[PDB]
Amino acid sequence: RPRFSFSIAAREGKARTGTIEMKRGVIRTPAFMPVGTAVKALKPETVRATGADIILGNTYHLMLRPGAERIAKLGGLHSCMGWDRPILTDSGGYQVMSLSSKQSEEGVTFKSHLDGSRHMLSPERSIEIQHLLGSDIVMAFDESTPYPATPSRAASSMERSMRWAKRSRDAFDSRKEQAENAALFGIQQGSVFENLRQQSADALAEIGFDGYAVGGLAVGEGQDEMFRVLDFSVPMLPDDKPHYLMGVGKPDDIVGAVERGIDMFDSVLPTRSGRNGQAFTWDGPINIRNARFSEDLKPLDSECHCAVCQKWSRAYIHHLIRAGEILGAMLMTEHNIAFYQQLMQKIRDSISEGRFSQFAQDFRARYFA
Amino acid sequence: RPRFSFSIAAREGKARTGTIEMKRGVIRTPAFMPVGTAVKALKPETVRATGADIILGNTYHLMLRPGAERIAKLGGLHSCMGWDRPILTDSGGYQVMSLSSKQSEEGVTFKSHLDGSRHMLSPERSIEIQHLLGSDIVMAFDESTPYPATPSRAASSMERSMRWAKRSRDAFDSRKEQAENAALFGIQQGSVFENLRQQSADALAEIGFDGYAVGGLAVGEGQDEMFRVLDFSVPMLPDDKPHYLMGVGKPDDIVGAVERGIDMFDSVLPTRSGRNGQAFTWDGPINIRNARFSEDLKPLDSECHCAVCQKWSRAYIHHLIRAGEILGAMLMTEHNIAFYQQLMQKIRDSISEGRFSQFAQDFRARYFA
Ligand SMILES: [Cl-]
Ligand SMILES: [Cl-]
Ligand SMILES: [Zn+2]
Ligand SMILES: [Zn+2]
Ligand SMILES: [Zn+2]
Ligand SMILES: [Zn+2]
Repeated sequence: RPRFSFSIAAREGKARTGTIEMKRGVIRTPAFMPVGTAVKALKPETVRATGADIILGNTYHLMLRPGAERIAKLGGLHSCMGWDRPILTDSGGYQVMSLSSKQSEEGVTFKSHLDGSRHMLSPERSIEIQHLLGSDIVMAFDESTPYPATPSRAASSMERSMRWAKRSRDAFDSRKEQAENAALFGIQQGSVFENLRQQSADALAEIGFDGYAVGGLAVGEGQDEMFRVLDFSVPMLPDDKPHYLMGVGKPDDIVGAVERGIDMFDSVLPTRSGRNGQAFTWDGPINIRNARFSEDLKPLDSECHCAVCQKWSRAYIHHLIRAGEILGAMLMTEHNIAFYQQLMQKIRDSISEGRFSQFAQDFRARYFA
Repeated sequence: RPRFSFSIAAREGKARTGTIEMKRGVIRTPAFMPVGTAVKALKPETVRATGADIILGNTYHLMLRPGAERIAKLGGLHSCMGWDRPILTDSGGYQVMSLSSKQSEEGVTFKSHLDGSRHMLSPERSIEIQHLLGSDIVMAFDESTPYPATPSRAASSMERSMRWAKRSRDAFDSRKEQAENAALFGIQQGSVFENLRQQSADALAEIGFDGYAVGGLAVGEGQDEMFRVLDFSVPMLPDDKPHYLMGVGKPDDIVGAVERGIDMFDSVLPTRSGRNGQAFTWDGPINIRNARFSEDLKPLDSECHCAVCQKWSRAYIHHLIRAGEILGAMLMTEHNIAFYQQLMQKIRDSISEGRFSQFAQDFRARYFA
């Protein structure tokens, strides 16, 4: 396979389906990428069985423990965790802002939320860390914008983000092994402001990336506003490269983003929700802890094809979750991730067959009944 | 298969190897029975893959939640948890003593360590609960003796235990479905006193059971004393029925019990140890959390055949355990249980080949090097 080749097989309105080929394998788009770090209750083989083509690794988590350099010594992340397919790594930027406890044009210095140890993160160091991890898709390091943001603050952060995007680009290109085997995604900023989004997009396309993420959404703006920003934002990005909506999200959010031209997704919802007792179903999410499931012999969802729905009842999982049993988290998570892959499969199939619009309508009618 | 048939294929000194046939399957003895309730981090298929022929279910845990009657309504325990092979259930007696917060000749009343709810447990009710669970091997309800115990207190508890053994026997026989499809084990008491152990054994054999457990050990007496009590105690039990040492134990303990004629074992060590970072190896247990394993690329054990040792390094598991990741507990537990099954297999093989004594010596030399 090549380093990176995105091919679009079918379109419907703004929606696209197709594939990304990478040395470690093929990714079907639109794609959901389970978070491979951050609950972590599945073996890689199990993650693959749900249908995942690629997983996401959190750079921030890994640079703290066991450490980027240690992971390289051990043979890199794929080898360490036993996942041999592509891995996309975030830049570490977001988590440094939210999970960590000083910013500059150079980058960011911070203390670990764990032992209070000090670290720097710059475009160059983030890119180097992702290299040491062995990541297949590398995210440019950027500066996040809080919602809500003033036009001035959004402009400045977006502008710094474009400068850092160029630094990320160059750092990645100067490392031969990384440039030849990995891909680099740029990230569009601009908050909710159309003009900033346009300048960001023009700047990113000028630099040139393998893929373009839409950053700054899913940060408390609401679905209406998110969709409104996607409406004008995605068409600004190059049409022939993948579009990646970071941190999204709920099933209905995913369906709408695809309708607006997004090809790639990640979210902690399926794994996080798993531990808290929330199972996704075609009839909407349920909380298995609810007393109404104590003697319910049906699977989590009536149509789901996952191994959990073939073998165990709501009644049993209700018990496992309420009793704090680890198996409970294992099964809720396997089912949730499987449900998400089945969602993406129905999206890809429906686009391929030119009936995605009808699928989106039928999906919502039932899901929100 | 029959209700219950214990057959001895080979002997070496006091050690025996052979099989128990039951309707739900065959059990190879000497046998280790993983605890299927109580960390609970494995799917049944995974437990079976480690080589387990039978698992143990904790009656006390299950009567509290989700409740014996609810389990029956749901289709019984095998169906609920997805394990279709034999299940042995304890009587609930021990846990009521230790985990719960009033005793009589009738039984015991107690309040749940959870919501402080009230419950009674008698020989009859314990037997009924195990029936409602659907258990294949049912333990008689008895009264535990604390270590250390006076001869008088040991005598009285043992005597009550024999009266309760007869009540357990009758309760079990009066339920047609249970008597025809399940087996009943009696439990020898007497503390460390030879004469009491003899009266207990005579009393149990007079009543008549499918198997005989040696109770009252592994309760703080030490290995020397335990072995000393097994020395005179096991030969008192009928030779043609299985001998079950409850709550044992460490690998070296198991090897010595078998040399003294025990056929069956259960212990929380492999599962409990798993969560705390202790892995069993042929060179002794290790604590994977230790800093010395942070960059150790070898499997948990160099010879182990389990899926964990085929796929993951100490270095990675060290990270999972230290980071509180659920996968860490899953892998340590799968390996520990697998190691225990490999131990029993080498015991059965060595007895079959008349070289168990040599195996016991070689095992200890290396394990305690
Ligand atoms: Cl990790
Ligand atoms: Cl359970
Ligand atoms: Zn981790
Ligand atoms: Zn499912
Ligand atoms: Zn339970
Ligand atoms: Zn192993």
